[PDB]
Amino acid sequence: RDEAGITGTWYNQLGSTFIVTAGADGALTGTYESAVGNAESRYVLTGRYDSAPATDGSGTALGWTVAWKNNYRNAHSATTWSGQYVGGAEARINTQWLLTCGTTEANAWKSTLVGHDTFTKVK
Amino acid sequence: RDEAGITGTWYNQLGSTFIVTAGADGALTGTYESAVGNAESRYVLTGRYDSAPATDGSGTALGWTVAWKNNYRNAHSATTWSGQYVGGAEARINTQWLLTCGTTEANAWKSTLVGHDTFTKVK
Amino acid sequence: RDEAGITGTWYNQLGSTFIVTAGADGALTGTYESAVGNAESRYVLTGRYDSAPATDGSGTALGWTVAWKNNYRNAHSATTWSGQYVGGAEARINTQWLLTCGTTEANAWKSTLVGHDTFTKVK
Amino acid sequence: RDEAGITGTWYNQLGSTFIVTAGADGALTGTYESAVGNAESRYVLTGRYDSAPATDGSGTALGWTVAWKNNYRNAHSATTWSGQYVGGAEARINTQWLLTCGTTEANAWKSTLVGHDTFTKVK
Repeated sequence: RDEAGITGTWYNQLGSTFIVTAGADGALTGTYESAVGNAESRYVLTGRYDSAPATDGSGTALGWTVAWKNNYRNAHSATTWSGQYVGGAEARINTQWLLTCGTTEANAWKSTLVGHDTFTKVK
Repeated sequence: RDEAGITGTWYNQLGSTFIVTAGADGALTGTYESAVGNAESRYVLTGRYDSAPATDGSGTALGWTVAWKNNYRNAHSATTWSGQYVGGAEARINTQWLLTCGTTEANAWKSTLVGHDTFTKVK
Repeated sequence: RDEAGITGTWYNQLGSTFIVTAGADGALTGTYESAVGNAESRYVLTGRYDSAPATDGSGTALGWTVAWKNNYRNAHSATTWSGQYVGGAEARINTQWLLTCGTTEANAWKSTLVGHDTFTKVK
Repeated sequence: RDEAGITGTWYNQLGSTFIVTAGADGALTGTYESAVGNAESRYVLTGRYDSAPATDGSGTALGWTVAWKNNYRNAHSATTWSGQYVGGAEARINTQWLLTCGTTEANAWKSTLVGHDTFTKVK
């Protein structure tokens, strides 16, 4: 169980900062600050994680959401990251993500970006 | 603003049930019960949504996460749905989703499923 | 084996037309005309399919690519559809797709759209 | 135009080998050998690429498909990679991919894996 491992400040390859607390129950709460896109300052995030992972060297599944609205901007969009926490000398959170924009029904086909972020405790 | 529109009980094409409350602030809280997979009964969900969408007929971006652990099972996985709420006579939540399993670093390549769920207020 | 089942003219939910020949060997060749986006007229497509599927009622895996350049336009992008052919009274090709735009390394994070198309022999 | 840049032997982070020829017209033809999964030896691949990319430092969009059937195995599946070729001292092909298995209509929800491969000319 990785409540301790997860909780803290994480940085991705784009220079984004994800600050999270992991609850005993499975909760994830925090703030996200994106280095790119139509974003400034911190945005609320929430999510979930597996509080009793397999003990066989598997990763810890988890995910979280950011809606890109805060007191400064509203980018009419939401990203969800789905992935796994891997512990040990160089801990990582390896994710894939889906960003959906609010669109008209005619432009729905082009509503959703897909990418992959890797989070580390350093840089 | 679709706090009212979102809040409630939603059903997808697989026969799953998503029960959600949308907060004034952007919060989503609730429970998910999957008709398929390594799942039984209700699982906690949390997420976010755009509480002040565009007024130009665009959808309302949102997302949420379920970690597949509850008092009955632990499937060592998490799904995130990213999508948009569309209001009006036949309201829908149109999503794409990422399901990550906890895996060894050797099997990480096969950790993540992708699909699409459409939620309605009826069936 | 669905060489016969696949070959022909298919229409998706956006009103696009996919014309394909399936070879005995696994080849797919054809043309795609998109109802949406930065596209006009026909574009070359190529792909592959499983020429000896399982006989247990499973679908037939397949995929194909379109690069969005032809004599009329160049949208500096490529879509790949991955999915399965399901035969029988109402045959379908159920796909998920990835559209990558050519971008600068700074905008790479926003290079890739994800969606889902369902192809039928009618409409 | 990157006919020359693309053509050749490429290696990904899993230790897979992708051997490709790029045609003047936009064609990609070749063979793929996977380091992982239900695969052995070479499999046919085909695809497309943008033969006249933007000259503004953008990448070259492209994609390709492998159906996982050859003389040795049939894994009743197909992968499509969608991405972009980036040229220059350390050329890369940055991809995201969708792997669809042939499934029953009941298991269709779990038919499709998503991941990301980065290809280089060395290792």
